[PDB]
Amino acid sequence: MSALPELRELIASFVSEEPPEIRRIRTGTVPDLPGSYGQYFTAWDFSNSIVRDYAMNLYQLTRLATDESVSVENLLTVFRTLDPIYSTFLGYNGFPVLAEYAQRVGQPAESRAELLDRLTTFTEYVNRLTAWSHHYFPWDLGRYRYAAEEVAAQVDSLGDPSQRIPVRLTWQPLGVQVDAEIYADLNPQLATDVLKALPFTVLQDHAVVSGESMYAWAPLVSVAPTPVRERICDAPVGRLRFSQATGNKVIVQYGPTTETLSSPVLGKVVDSHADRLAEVGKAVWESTFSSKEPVWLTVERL
Amino acid sequence: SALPELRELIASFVSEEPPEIRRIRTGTVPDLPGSYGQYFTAWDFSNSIVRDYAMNLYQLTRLATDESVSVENLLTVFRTLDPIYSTFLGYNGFPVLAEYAQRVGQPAESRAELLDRLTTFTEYVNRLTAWSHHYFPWDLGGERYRYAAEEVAAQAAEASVDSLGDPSQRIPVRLTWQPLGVQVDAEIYADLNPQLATDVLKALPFTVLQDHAVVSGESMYAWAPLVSVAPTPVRERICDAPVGRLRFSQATGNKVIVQYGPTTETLSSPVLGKVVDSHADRLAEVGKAVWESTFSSKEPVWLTVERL
Ligand SMILES: O=C(O)CC[C@]1(C(=O)O)N[C@H](C(=O)O)Cc2c1[nH]c1ccccc21
Ligand SMILES: O=C(O)CC[C@]1(C(=O)O)N[C@H](C(=O)O)Cc2c1[nH]c1ccccc21
Repeated sequence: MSALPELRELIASFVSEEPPEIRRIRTGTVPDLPGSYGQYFTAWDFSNSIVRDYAMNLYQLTRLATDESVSVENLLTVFRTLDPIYSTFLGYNGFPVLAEYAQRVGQPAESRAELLDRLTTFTEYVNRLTAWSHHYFPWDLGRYRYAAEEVAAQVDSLGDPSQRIPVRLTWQPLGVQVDAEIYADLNPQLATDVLKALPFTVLQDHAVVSGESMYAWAPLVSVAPTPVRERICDAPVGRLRFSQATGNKVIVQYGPTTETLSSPVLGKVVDSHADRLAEVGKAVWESTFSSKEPVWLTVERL
Repeated sequence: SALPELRELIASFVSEEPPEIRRIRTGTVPDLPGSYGQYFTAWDFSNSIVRDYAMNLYQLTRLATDESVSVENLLTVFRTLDPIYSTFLGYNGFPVLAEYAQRVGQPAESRAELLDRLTTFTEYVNRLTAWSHHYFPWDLGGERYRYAAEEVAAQAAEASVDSLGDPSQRIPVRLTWQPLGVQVDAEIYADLNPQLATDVLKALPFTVLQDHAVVSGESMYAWAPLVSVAPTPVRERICDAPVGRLRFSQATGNKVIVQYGPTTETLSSPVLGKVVDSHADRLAEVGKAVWESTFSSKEPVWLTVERL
């Protein structure tokens, strides 16, 4: 079964609908009135920030539940030490249900597998809350721009053809359809958990720091190894990336990116459909920055 | 010390701005992080992640005090949590932080070796977190997003540790704010949270930068030069806290916190002491200048806490 069933009913609802907490924060209707001197953007910066970093903490704690080197109780000690300062603040800043369930994950787990299910459901709960928070934060406010002269100055063969799994990526209301190959031999365990989620329809958002890249919070939590990773900057156009640590997102790189980090490789959009990604990216950039007009991503198998 | 070079950098950065913070707020970070030629999105990530990496670093420092967890187990949780935090900060304006983050997790022989690394790194990140909080642009929301004044009055309308203990054990101190030129005297409650008060008093005297609370309300915190794993048996709800209250939040940056007005936060924080009632009326002026200092002015206000 599932250790926290009420979360699962919420997780499925939140891939479709805006979470109530994301609205009350973006509408400034949080009960305790967070935010100094009659404003709520300072509370908004924290509410968006913590929930992303809290989610990343939860995943690395969930990763250690797979580890038998660290005992079950010592892991609870590590959780009960790290969780309260994150959960108590977020409950004050329009995440009360999230605060309540963090205490249940800390409650003594008879089996390590139970604790793994508590962390797995909760990490998915926070990461969907994080997904909408990345969308509705007012990134358009940043007056602070690079000089035009500064911006102006700036694995597919490896593998087996039989393991290439055909998938389609469809973005609406734009209507752009592209097909892609999922490499199931490079990261076999990772791809198996992403394939199981297909078909999934999730919201599409743009990278605020990474460059010309888009991601979407897919409905899975993968503790699977990542043997084949690729530098984000070294990636080709049409690259399908899956970043488990940043929220189990499905990442598409439709242009040159600045970030130096190494991210796991899921697959690549066919080169003939690579030209279509550039039109979607601009719309996804505007939706995250300015419009807040939802662009939904549908990934399906062929 | 395990990292003596960093202790020179911690002492240097108390007075002066770190080089990493300046290049982020001026948009001179090397790889030009951001999307479509703007460095505010990277700024929002740099400031926030270093804040949450610092809080994670302290709880790892507090994890070393517990002997139920082995060092190999403790190193493993640092080897699992840190990489996603260290590597990005190295990309987003904190390259040296990633250098010492790798050195903290190297196989340690003793608990004191790991605790000294975590204690030094945490304070180094807590000063970097301090300067990122002062210069960050919080005025952007005041122009666009504001609570209504009438709904504020209603939220206050709908809403003793000072009595506890021996008044003889309290230790007087002095907080001096420059360039405002305002002095108040305060008593530190050594009975309630003794090990904490000892750990703070040993740092006296110190002169540090003073900033405001962006979310908590009418409160101002100053990053003091210590990392305290001391027990906190007496804590108080920040919304219930009185005016002139001195608090020390070991988890949110080891800061000296002065409440000079209404605060809405429900979290409980250890009680350091209280400004004497005769000198409480001087706090209203300082916080108004401290608000503008962090909210708008970005003009340094300094705090010198000394023993009397
Ligand atoms: O893989 C890529 O190119 C994107 C990498 C990334 C992601 O969420 O996956 N981008 C996000 C952004 O700045 O917009 C933030 C972010 C990413 N890793 C991170 C690792 C640590 C902290 C933050 C991030
Ligand atoms: O203790 C106080 O007076 C206020 C409490 C607090 C602090 O400890 O600094 N305020 C800061 C703010 O919101 O601006 C940030 C902050 C505090 N707790 C926190 C817990 C989790 C995350 C952030 C914070």
